[PDB]
Amino acid sequence: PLYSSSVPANYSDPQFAVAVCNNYLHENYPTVASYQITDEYDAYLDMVDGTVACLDTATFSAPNIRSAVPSAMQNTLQNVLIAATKRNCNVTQMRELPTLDSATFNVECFRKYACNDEYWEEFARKPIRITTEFVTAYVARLKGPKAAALFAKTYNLVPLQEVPMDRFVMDQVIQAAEPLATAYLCGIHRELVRRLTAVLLPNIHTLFDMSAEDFDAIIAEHFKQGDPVLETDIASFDKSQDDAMALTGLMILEDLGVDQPLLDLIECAFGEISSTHLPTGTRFKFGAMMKSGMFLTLFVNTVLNVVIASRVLEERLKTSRCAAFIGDDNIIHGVVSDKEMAERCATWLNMEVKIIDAVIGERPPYFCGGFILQDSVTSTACRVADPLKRLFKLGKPLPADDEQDEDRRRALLDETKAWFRVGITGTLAVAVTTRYEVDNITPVLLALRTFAQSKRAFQAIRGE
Ligand SMILES: [Mg+2]
Repeated sequence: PLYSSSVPANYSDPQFAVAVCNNYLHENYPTVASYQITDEYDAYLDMVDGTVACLDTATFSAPNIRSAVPSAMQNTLQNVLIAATKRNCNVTQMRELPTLDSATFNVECFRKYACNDEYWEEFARKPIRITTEFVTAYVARLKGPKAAALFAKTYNLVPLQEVPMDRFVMDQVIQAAEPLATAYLCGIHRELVRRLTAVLLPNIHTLFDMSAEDFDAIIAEHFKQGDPVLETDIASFDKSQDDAMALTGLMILEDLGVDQPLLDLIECAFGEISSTHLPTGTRFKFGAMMKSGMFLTLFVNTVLNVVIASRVLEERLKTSRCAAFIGDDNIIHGVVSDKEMAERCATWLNMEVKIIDAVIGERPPYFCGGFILQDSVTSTACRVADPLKRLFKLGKPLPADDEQDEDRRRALLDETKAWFRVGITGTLAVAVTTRYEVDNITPVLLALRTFAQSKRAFQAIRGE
């Protein structure tokens, strides 16, 4: 090997190197984004036990749906912003027209089979704008009612008036108004959840604001013994290899009121935390700007989940008694796959999305790391967390944290209460054996309940 002479050069101060690295990642967002963003997402999802339990905002959107399946998030928001730049510029159609035709057809299927047409005109003439009242109530929910008074008087906020954009973005960049920007983008997610709920048909449910019991009420009413349940597994399908998926989410976001001034605010805010790469610290800071992007990513992922179901199922989704969506997980009641349905899923995404047929009682439907089982005493269907996935998750080595250990124990205590319902334990062990081809899980249910009983017993999981 013949190498040319290597002569390196450096800056006079390490702080100049820190700023250069942060400025580079800031200047090249959203073209590239560090995988530490999605890695911080995964660390937060795994900590709070799944997507539905990842609701800890000041104002959201009785425990939540807790899943032990490890998270593998992808920066869907970054790809949406990339599609916004390729659309604002690049008027030259470099075969982005077939991407445009595909995304247009996706929005067509989404509207035809999953939506009403009542609110599209209102959202077009009234884009999403966050008012002074929300951002003041947002800070009041965190730092007290008085700190919200200083919040409004510091940034000169007028009551019952939309927060002017010139207060936190100019020349863009967040101009030292970090708590105002974070407050604004928390209201965008709240309005996006409210507006999506308004357009979706009543038989189509998104699990943003839904407790475990409130979701069980929907399951108990619509899911009976012998009822077929369809499932579209999209977890293995990467959205980045479809520019139409990112363009589809962008169009639906725009259809909901995310106009160009809003996208510029979103791209500017999330290009700023990409400039918080260095210094790293010892652990993820788990900030509110990080959470806002996770929820926006989760929102777009959930919408694209409904889109995929709308195009594949067509009228079968519209006539379904009950269809639930959150993240990439979904169940659709009373639909059995056919040849024309499996073909549409094949010629569209190849063999990247599968169709799973399940029945209440014999082939247990799976949803958010849990089984849809029917109680053998009340004959009412419900969702029961996967005990095998919980056992796998409990093997993760963790540093000592007495507060988080109590949260993990109380979360396991709640899961064991559902496992030992006298009408659940039998059919649960049948479901685990049916799904995983393993031996009877009941002795593990016994052992897991031992750990959850007391704080002293939970210590045996970590040991000494
Ligand atoms: Mg549109």
